[PDB]
Amino acid sequence: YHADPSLVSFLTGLGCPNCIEYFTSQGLQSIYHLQNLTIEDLGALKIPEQYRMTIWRGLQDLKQGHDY
Repeated sequence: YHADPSLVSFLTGLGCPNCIEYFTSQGLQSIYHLQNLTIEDLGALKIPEQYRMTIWRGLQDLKQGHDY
C-alpha cells in the first residue's frame, strides 16, 4: 500500500519512543504483525517491562475500535 504510517506513530505514540527498536528486531513495523499481539507475547520479546502493558492495552485498542 506504498508506505504504512498507521503503525509508527502509534507504536511510539503509545509511549515507546525507544522500544520500537527492540520490537522492530522481530517485525513490529507493520501493524498487521501486532494485530493479534498481546501482553502475553509482549513479554516474550524479552523487552524491558517499561511499557509492556501500555503497548498491549494500546494494541487491543486497534482490535476494539473507536466509532460513535
